[PDB]
Amino acid sequence: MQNITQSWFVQGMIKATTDAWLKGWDERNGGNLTLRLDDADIAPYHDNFHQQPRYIPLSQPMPLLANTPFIVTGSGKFFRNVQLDPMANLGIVKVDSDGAGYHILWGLFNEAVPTSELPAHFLSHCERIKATNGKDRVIMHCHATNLIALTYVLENDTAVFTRQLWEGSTECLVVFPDGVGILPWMVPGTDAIGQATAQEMQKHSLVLWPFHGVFGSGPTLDETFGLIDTAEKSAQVLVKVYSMGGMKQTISREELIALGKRFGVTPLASALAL
Amino acid sequence: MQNITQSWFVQGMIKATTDAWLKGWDERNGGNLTLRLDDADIAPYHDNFHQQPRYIPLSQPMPLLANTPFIVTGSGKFFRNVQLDPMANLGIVKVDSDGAGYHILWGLFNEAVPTSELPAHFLSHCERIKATNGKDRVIMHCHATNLIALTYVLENDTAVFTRQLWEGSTECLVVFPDGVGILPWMVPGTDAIGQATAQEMQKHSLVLWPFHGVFGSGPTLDETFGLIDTAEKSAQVLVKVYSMGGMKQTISREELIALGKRFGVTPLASALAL
Amino acid sequence: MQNITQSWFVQGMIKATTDAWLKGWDERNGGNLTLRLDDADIAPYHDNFHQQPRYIPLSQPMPLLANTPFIVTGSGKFFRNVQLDPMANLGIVKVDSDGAGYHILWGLFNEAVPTSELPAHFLSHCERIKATNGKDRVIMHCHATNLIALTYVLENDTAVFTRQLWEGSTECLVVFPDGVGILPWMVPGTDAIGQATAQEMQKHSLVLWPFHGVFGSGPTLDETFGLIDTAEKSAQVLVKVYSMGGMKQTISREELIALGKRFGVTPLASALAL
Amino acid sequence: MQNITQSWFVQGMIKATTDAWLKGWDERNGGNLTLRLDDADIAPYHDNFHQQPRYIPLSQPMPLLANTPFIVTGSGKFFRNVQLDPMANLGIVKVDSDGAGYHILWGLFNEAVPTSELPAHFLSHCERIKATNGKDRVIMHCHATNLIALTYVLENDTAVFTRQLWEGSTECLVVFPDGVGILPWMVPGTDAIGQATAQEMQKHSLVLWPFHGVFGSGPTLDETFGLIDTAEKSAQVLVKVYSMGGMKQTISREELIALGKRFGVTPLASALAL
Ligand SMILES: [Zn+2]
Ligand SMILES: [Zn+2]
Ligand SMILES: [Zn+2]
Ligand SMILES: [Zn+2]
Ligand SMILES: [Zn+2]
Ligand SMILES: [Zn+2]
Ligand SMILES: [Zn+2]
Ligand SMILES: [Zn+2]
Repeated sequence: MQNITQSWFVQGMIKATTDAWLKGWDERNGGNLTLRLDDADIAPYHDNFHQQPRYIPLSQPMPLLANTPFIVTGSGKFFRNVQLDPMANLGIVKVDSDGAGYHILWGLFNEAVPTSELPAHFLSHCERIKATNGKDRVIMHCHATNLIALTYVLENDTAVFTRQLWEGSTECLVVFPDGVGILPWMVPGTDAIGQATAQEMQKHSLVLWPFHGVFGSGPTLDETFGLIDTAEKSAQVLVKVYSMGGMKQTISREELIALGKRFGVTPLASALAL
Repeated sequence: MQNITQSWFVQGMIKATTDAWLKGWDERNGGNLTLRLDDADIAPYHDNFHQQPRYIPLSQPMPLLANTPFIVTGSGKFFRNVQLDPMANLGIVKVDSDGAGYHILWGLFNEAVPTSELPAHFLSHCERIKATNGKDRVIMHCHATNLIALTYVLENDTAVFTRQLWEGSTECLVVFPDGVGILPWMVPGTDAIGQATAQEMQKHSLVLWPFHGVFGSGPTLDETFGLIDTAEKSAQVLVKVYSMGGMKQTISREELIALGKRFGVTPLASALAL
Repeated sequence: MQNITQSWFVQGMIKATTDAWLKGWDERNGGNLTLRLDDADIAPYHDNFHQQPRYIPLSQPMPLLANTPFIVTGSGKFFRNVQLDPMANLGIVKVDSDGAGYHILWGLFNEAVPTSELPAHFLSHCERIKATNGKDRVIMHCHATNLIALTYVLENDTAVFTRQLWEGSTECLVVFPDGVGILPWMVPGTDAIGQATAQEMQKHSLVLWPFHGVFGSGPTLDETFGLIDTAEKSAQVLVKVYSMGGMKQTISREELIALGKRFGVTPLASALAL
Repeated sequence: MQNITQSWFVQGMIKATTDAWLKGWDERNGGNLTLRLDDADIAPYHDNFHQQPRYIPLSQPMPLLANTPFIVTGSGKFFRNVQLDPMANLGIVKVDSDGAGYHILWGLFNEAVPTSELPAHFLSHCERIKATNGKDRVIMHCHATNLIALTYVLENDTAVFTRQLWEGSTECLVVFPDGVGILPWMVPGTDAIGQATAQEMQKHSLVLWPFHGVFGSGPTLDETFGLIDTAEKSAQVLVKVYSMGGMKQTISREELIALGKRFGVTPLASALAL
């Protein structure tokens, strides 16, 4: 065999965590990533699996996720180190036959566990599966610097914040026509913040945690990463524009409207004011 | 043989896309690149060509481009991934004997197609060929962060924007004496925005799409890339200067004039106000 | 044997210095790093040791550090070059049997010596050992750009500066609940500045040298590095926020309080004003 | 033999140009570098030398430089590409027996020539040799972004600009106690701008070309590079500070004075106002 570390999904996680670390998004253990897998993905690797897979209960039943494997970043683990030791810093987990817990099948060496934002991840997986008829496979959280910065400065109103990000790069509307949901600041790594994130994931493929980070959902690691990067690129242009005293001109409502029409996209109504 | 992936032009595209990705210019699939090739370039590689080359019609006849091969980035494809799988993310295309379409000869695996900005590219190739007696070979579009930022802030007037970029780095005038044309915001990935870009490519080797990006034209990938990088470096100094409250001193008209005279360059008149 | 250069600690120092160089933190010889080792670490390597180990006296007796080996960056040496020649740029030192000096056992080729901030390092090691019952092993100093910038702008008051950094990224409080101590500007590379740093290391795992850099203490190179990076990431968001005219909203006192309670952390009282 | 490309000086030039390219300092062909060599350096490589060495006259006699070899960047050549093809992008030159010209002994393939700032380089070499009793070996010019930005904003007065850079990082004074000279803007790539640069090189190891770049002089490539990086790091902190509305506190005159006394350095008097 090839080792599981050489598999597309372990390699994908290395690539996405490293690229996010490279962006400045993932200081310390900041940020986390989980990718839903199929059985067919992990089964060719059954023989490189854990001494005996450890079971951890879920914070709450998740019957939709019954029998679902994921690969996931570990709690306390640094994005930077994933390329260096993926088996220490990643784990392959598989939720049990009625969504009450999971076995850690591979990785997370030395009694590591899945990310402390696992409630946010798994609950958002659940909603993204229903909301996209199962197409989304990734939930990604990173501390995207400019977006975080903007949360101290822009009205934390889903529609104004969406609209600013649409303006700040032409493509943004096309990439995220549903906009970006904003939560109130919440204590992170809780069931409550994961429920609230999962609820906005019903409506947006991006959700901001003010003064903390962003959560995105996508069909693949690249597309999820690129969703975020697009939101963050815009934030970065906006940071510069605001720091230079603000917009003198920008993309108008009609232009954003002609744009979503050409791209066959339905833009968040409430963000279409002026 | 060596594989085509080892050829100077596939390697050049890997180098230029990767370097642009590295700059922060090419979030997601943002940005695109096409390079005009000669027959002599691709012919030594005829035997590594496509199962059967797929034909796609052009949006409009382009008789100047009859029988011309290009290597081009694919629609939806990420600059970041080109180094990883050039054949998935690039394609070698060759316009047919009367400029009505092209066959995809190599790459663009899995039914990918050339960039959705192909009208902008090919039309601008057409004008750059006439305008430079065939010396330019590259059209490059990227989301150059500081230049985009400046479009929210500087008067979107070709001559004032040119002049600011000349000021923001001494060399700029020498590198782009013809200045940078500015389009009105337009819906991208359209025939109309490609015509309008191609029209300004008559007069400038750089063209700004406000709130979106820049288009440059050059004789080689490095020179085209470096054209852009020079415009963007200046924008970057200007962003900092404006963010610090503005210029207290700058390069004067006479100095810009003595400069274009020493370098044997004829600077855009309308940008020579004060 | 494997060479000592292949050992976890020489490799760790290469990794941490290089990563800091990569961050922009360590222009020229700026910044320095020392890591406390056990005998068991260096002993398997006794046979690759120095021609004859050179003795340098300590600036003052340090009996707690009797018989303790460290690996340390060299005076005048660049973080950038460590990956290139670790034995030229690092040294393994071992304090003597009553804390009056050390022998340079390995590295520091060509009569190099340990960092000129060695008083700061060793004295802070001494206090961090007592303050953490011997868990901290690292002292790291770098010129962390945004934190330095903030020292010209924020009230240099431990509690206001701590509080701003807590606000500037949610996790900060959890990572450094003890806050960051601020020294008056002091002449660096002196016994006085090392005593003063060591004294604040009694109370904080981070200490700012205004208009110069930060000192952090940690159990491991990654954790020490990540402590710093977290403080600096926040500073970086704050720089952007202030540059955009300041905070419109931020994390409130109660939220910071609910946060330190969920994470089982006791946040610096004096920073809990409003 | 080993090839000359593997020699310490070709490797040093690759390392310094690449690192500067990496910093953002050397867009396009911007920036240039020349390193004075000894005969003993190049002689072990005599047998890998040019088809027949081409002679180019000097713009003016330089008898001090008679029989002196240098390795130098080529005109129009990109710092980025040096690591890729050093022999295309670098050249080894040797001034003739009475300082009237040089033979290109190696590199600069395809009729490339030494940098168009060669008057600045060679004249500054001449002054740095006299001013340091022959210790300096490097002249380095790059478009250091923040320093360039500051030239639009700070009074272009040697003593105020020096003083700001001293403030903006503690170490700066120690690294460049002689300060940084400022020229009036001049047309670059001229004898006049090289004379004027060479004249300030009498007094400073750093010289600013406003709205263009910086020139530094050093004993080695690392030390010259690090001189610049230190000046630029400070500029970068200052850019942030000014962009946040300015300094509330900074390093005082007495502190800068105690600093230059501890480090055995004699700080530029005129920069010691307040
Ligand atoms: Zn987080
Ligand atoms: Zn975590
Ligand atoms: Zn675009
Ligand atoms: Zn595209
Ligand atoms: Zn320091
Ligand atoms: Zn040092
Ligand atoms: Zn220059
Ligand atoms: Zn040049």
